Amino acid sequence: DIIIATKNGKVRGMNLTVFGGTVTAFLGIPYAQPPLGRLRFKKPQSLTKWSDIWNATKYANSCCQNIDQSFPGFHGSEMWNPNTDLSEDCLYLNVWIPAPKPKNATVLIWIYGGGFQTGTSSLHVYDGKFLARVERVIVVSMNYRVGALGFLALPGNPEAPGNMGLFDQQLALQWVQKNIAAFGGNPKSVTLFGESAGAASVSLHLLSPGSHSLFTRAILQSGSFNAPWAVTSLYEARNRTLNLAKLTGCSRENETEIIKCLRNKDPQEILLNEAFVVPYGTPLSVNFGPTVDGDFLTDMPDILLELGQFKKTQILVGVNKDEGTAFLVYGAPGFSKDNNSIITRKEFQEGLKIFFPGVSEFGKESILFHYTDWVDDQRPENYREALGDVVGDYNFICPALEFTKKFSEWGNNAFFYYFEHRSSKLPWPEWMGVMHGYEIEFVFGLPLERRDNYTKAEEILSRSIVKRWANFAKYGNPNETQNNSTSWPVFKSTEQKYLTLNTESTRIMTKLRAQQCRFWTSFFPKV
Amino acid sequence: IIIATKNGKVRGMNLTVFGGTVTAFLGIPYAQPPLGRLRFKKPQSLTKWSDIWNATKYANSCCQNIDQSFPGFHGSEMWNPNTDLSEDCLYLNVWIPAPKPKNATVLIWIYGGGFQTGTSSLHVYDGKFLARVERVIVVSMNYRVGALGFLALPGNPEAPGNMGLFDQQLALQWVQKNIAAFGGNPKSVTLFGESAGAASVSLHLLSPGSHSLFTRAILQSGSFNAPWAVTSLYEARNRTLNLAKLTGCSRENETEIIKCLRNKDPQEILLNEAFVVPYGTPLSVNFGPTVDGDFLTDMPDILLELGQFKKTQILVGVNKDEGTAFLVYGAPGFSKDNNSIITRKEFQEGLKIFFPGVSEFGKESILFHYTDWVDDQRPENYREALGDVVGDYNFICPALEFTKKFSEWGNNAFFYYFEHRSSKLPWPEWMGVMHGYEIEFVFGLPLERRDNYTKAEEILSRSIVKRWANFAKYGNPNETQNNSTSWPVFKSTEQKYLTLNTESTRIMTKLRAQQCRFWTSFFPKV
Ligand SMILES: CC[N+](C)(CC)CCC[n+]1c(-c2ccccc2)c2cc(N)ccc2c2ccc(N)cc21
Ligand SMILES: CC[N+](C)(CC)CCC[n+]1c(-c2ccccc2)c2cc(N)ccc2c2ccc(N)cc21
Ligand SMILES: *[C@@H]1O[C@H](CO)[C@@H](O[C@@H]2O[C@H](CO)[C@@H](O)[C@H](O)[C@H]2NC(C)=O)[C@H](O)[C@H]1NC(C)=O
Ligand SMILES: *[C@@H]1O[C@H](CO)[C@@H](O[C@@H]2O[C@H](CO)[C@@H](O)[C@H](O)[C@H]2NC(C)=O)[C@H](O)[C@H]1NC(C)=O
Ligand SMILES: *[C@@H]1O[C@H](CO)[C@@H](O[C@@H]2O[C@H](CO)[C@@H](O)[C@H](O)[C@H]2NC(C)=O)[C@H](O)[C@H]1NC(C)=O
Ligand SMILES: *[C@@H]1O[C@H](CO)[C@@H](O[C@@H]2O[C@H](CO)[C@@H](O)[C@H](O)[C@H]2NC(C)=O)[C@H](O)[C@H]1NC(C)=O
Ligand SMILES: *[C@@H]1O[C@H](CO)[C@@H](O)[C@H](O)[C@H]1NC(C)=O
Ligand SMILES: *[C@@H]1O[C@H](CO)[C@@H](O)[C@H](O)[C@H]1NC(C)=O
Ligand SMILES: *[C@@H]1O[C@H](CO)[C@@H](O)[C@H](O)[C@H]1NC(C)=O
Ligand SMILES: *[C@@H]1O[C@H](CO)[C@@H](O)[C@H](O)[C@H]1NC(C)=O
Ligand SMILES: *[C@@H]1O[C@H](CO)[C@@H](O)[C@H](O)[C@H]1NC(C)=O
Ligand SMILES: *[C@@H]1O[C@H](CO)[C@@H](O)[C@H](O)[C@H]1NC(C)=O
Ligand SMILES: *[C@@H]1O[C@H](CO)[C@@H](O)[C@H](O)[C@H]1NC(C)=O
Ligand SMILES: *[C@@H]1O[C@H](CO)[C@@H](O)[C@H](O)[C@H]1NC(C)=O
Ligand SMILES: [Cl-]
Ligand SMILES: [Cl-]
Ligand SMILES: [Cl-]
Ligand SMILES: [Cl-]
Repeated sequence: DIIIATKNGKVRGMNLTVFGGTVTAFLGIPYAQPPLGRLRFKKPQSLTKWSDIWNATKYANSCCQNIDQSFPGFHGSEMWNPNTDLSEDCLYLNVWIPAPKPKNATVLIWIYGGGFQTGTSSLHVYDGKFLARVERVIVVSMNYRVGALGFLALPGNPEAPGNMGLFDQQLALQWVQKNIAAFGGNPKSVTLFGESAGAASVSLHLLSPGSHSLFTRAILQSGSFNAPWAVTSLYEARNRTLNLAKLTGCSRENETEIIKCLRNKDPQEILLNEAFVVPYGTPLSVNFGPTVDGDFLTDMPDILLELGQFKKTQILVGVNKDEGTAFLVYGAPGFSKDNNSIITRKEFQEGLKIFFPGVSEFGKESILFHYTDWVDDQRPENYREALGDVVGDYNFICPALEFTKKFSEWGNNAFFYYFEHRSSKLPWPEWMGVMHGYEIEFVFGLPLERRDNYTKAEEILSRSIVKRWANFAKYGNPNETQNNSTSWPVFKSTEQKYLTLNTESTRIMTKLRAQQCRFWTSFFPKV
Repeated sequence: IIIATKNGKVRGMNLTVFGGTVTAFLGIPYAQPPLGRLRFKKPQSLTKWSDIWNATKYANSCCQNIDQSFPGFHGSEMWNPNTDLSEDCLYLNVWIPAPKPKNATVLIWIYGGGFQTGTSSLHVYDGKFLARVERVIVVSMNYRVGALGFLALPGNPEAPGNMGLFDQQLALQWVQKNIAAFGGNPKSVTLFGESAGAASVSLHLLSPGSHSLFTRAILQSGSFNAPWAVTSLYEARNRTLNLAKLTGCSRENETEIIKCLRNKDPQEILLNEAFVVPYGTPLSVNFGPTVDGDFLTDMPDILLELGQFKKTQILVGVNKDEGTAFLVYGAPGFSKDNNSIITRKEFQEGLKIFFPGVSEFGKESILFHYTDWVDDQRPENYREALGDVVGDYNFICPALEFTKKFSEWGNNAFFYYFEHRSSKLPWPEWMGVMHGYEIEFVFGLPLERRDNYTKAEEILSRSIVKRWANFAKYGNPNETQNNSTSWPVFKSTEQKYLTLNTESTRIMTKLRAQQCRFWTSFFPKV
């Protein structure tokens, strides 16, 4: 029968017959205790033992979220929505093993995104039944406490220290370091890879000293800690704890007695509050995310990066072509799913204070002027393409580019990619192009299947990036093959080579958006 | 050779040039000397003279302050007057081809000097070559400049402002009533100036009074929409009162203020014009054009947009290093004897000297816009940046913006781009094609081979002479030859212009569109 003896107990999975083969999927193994009762809003502890054999054979609890229903019934909005009922006992992990059980297969651990408030491992696209078989590697998947339950930070106080959600991952990565050799995995060749908050969490694990021995390499897909939304300042994050307690009716006597009120009230009672906690919110506001807790993160991430106090390893970071367009349909004026969404001049201007509330009028006019240099004016699609690039470069494109530039300075091979392919089955309209988060379908090898109505060009592309994603994990270079493939050069600060991922042609280019990103580096900080 | 004018007879020289000869009349009076009572007032028309004027010598130059920054340097004193200074300076010079032509087209030169210096008597302004090779008539002028030519008390005819501009207008009116007897068509007259005549010719397109004195215009590195061209009537009246207390003359009425100012000797007025502006720029026009109500109905930018101007052909153009001539006159780190490599800080200090009143946030905006280098290693790059932020904002962008709005009313605008640096340029090489050195090639000085001008500088000067003259005659700059690029018109959409260099002249599109887009659409906010 199919059972593996953990250093922790016994768990069994299933047979998933894939592509005409088989994989071993142990899905929903706990790596910590149910964080309710006497232990929530705090870091997780190591789980003791179970005597009954654990049936780790169905998607465990998605951790509680504020479920997005701004457009009910639509696929693309309900696609990222958790596939499992919500609660606080949510600290499980999925792991798919290629069958037959391998010898020292390279391990990959996916960190889901969602802006440190949403997201869950149980989603259909975060799944590695493909990656496990096509390249014969082990794929691990985790669920961490998201929102105010894993990122409520009272600095120094153990009862709510901060970045507990990031500590869930550190414990989840510790489980794989303890007992994945029983599954057949190589605890020495372990690659992190995430997206939009996982890529941000992947980068934060390059900083945390407690994780310097728990993985080998990193892959950052449209995310990094130097993004303006990744880490919030300490005495602004500690504040949004006090206003939360002020919100739930808790008057202060000291700073410790208050936490016990935070615990008594209901789970969804407090997630109702993750929207009012920040008054000047914006569609890219992280109301409760990572911060400087002194234990997980010694200082602000930009300081440790500049001083070079991070894990010296090889990374694979890249962005998509139209990251910013996903955030315009959630509040920006004149932007809808069922339009073509043309805008005039100042709906871009007022489309700036929605994303830049605390910026001077000179700052917004500087943003407007720099993104107004038209190649063709009377082109009506100008201002909507401009606003998408404004949100895209400020939040994901440049933060990933300059991170690699600074990471490359310390002498480790880094590779950058630019995803320009729009999937045919993307349910959102065409004006949003290659949208944020819709490249992971290719990363997990979904087009590799013929029954999802994916065209042949996309599956050749999916098999291409799955091969290099896997090759980088085992070897350190995301090479395709030799004697028929386009070489992926290393990114370094002087030439800044990056690889394009599309169906037309995988090209080598230099200095991605160097003219645009210079604004957000050399001028906008001075505004 | 002797002739007769409408107010007497002049007696002119003869100039043996190019083997041929050309007749000159240097120092003809076109206005009564504005001395004593008549100073600060518009020029009064001249009277008959019983004598017969001998126009055989360059007349005196108007009272001005000498550029003594570099004593002994030919480059700084090339623009200093060669005649003795006096207020009796409203004279004009005419050059006429031999034999006397039938109806030769006339070209009137307006000298520059920031409305503070300059004269017709400079060697760079010698028209004896233009009249010989093209058989055209070139007429030079002398107009009052400085306080004695542009003192502005708006409304009061004792000092109404723009008298220097009226000195020009009276000199044009002299041409259309005398040049027919000289051998030229009065109704085919072309105006060409440089950097203050270019701004003056640009102003003659706006004044209804001068609509009848010329046919077409030629602007060289200057326009009325330049930021230094026209002073607002507010501050222009401060500079008048600032000049009063500097000369101990602050009194009740402006009748009494001009009385003492009219009684004080000229250099007591001249030596104090550097203090009328508290925030003095190397391009600070102490006393220039004003919105007086007589020459300019209102501010010039509103007349260009509304459309009450003389509709005709123009020929505008600038050079690629217009701004570097002003960097050695106050900008720190820049100097004439040194490769003027500056740091980033010396670039910011230079910005404060040329942009005193604008924001700090605005100074960082013009900084960041001009640091997208083609090559980051280039140490020269910060030096070249300051040279163009003051070249575009002052000369390049206003000139391009002038023809764009001028041509939009159905007129034929022709834009050039003088790229060649003269081999005889007495200033160092880091300044490139400097502001005001197109004039040597416009007047045809390199054609006399007794000077150290390369052959590549003659055929350039010889070219520029024909096109300038043909534009005066036929309305467009043709050059009669098969192998020479036909200069197309400048319009708002495609924006074609012709560069002028020694190797060959090619045409380009939308000169410095990226840089001026910052000065057109972003700088007026900061
Ligand atoms: C589009 C869904 N996603 C999970 C795809 C992988 C990416 C997360 C995007 N994403 C979403 C978001 C948008 C729509 C639906 C669900 C979540 C979001 C939603 C709210 N209220 C507040 C902040 C964010 C947010 C903040 C930072 C980053 N970096 C990404 C973010
Ligand atoms: C002398 C050379 N020039 C007449 C070219 C033919 C150009 C005049 C440049 N030029 C000069 C200047 C600079 C150095 C030496 C002499 C004059 C100048 C000097 C002072 N104090 C104040 C204003 C200006 C000025 C103002 C506006 C414009 N548009 C040009 C100007
Ligand atoms: C699979 O690979 C792992 C690691 O790649 C091997 O384990 C050890 O790897 C280290 C590298 O740091 C070597 O120094 C050791 O010599 C390796 N072990 C041995 C016994 O040689 C491992 O051997 C491979 N095979 C299995 C079954 O794990
Ligand atoms: C990509 O390049 C790596 C080298 O960086 C190749 O790695 C070698 O792979 C073979 C087995 O395929 C190993 O025996 C070698 O030890 C590897 N070399 C190393 C680790 O330096 C890799 O094969 C390349 N990818 C492909 C598809 O050929
Ligand atoms: C006309 O305006 C000028 C400036 O606009 C006045 O002169 C000076 O302005 C500077 C501006 O920084 C001040 O620092 C000085 O204090 C001003 N001068 C004096 C004497 O206070 C000028 O005063 C104005 N004209 C009149 C007649 O007052
Ligand atoms: C061409 O260059 C020569 C020097 O190489 C100049 O010669 C000088 O000319 C001046 C007249 O301006 C005389 O006073 C000097 O005595 C000459 N020097 C020598 C060494 O002969 C010549 O003048 C230049 N050409 C022109 C037209 O000025
Ligand atoms: C599961 O798959 C394995 C490998 O293909 C096979 O040997 C086994 O018979 C299958 N069924 C069970 C119940 O293990
Ligand atoms: C703290 O939160 C309160 C809530 O309104 C408010 O004073 C402000 O947003 C924060 N103050 C500081 C100093 O961060
Ligand atoms: C797009 O549809 C929205 C729906 O409310 C509307 O507000 C907007 O004006 C439309 N844009 C157009 C028609 O360009
Ligand atoms: C010189 O001027 C005289 C008039 O005095 C004229 O007759 C003659 O043609 C001119 N040119 C010469 C002599 O070459
Ligand atoms: C005026 O100059 C002319 C030039 O030949 C000559 O008659 C004489 O030098 C002057 N005439 C008188 C009357 O002084
Ligand atoms: C100006 O003031 C003086 C002061 O004595 C006076 O005599 C003169 O008549 C006044 N002029 C006018 C025009 O008001
Ligand atoms: C250039 O000359 C000026 C003249 O004072 C000087 O201040 C400046 O430092 C010089 N530049 C260099 C690099 O020496
Ligand atoms: C330039 O214009 C005139 C008048 O229209 C014409 O006679 C002459 O041939 C033209 N020159 C060229 C080169 O076309
Ligand atoms: Cl008035
Ligand atoms: Cl001015
Ligand atoms: Cl008064
Ligand atoms: Cl010849």
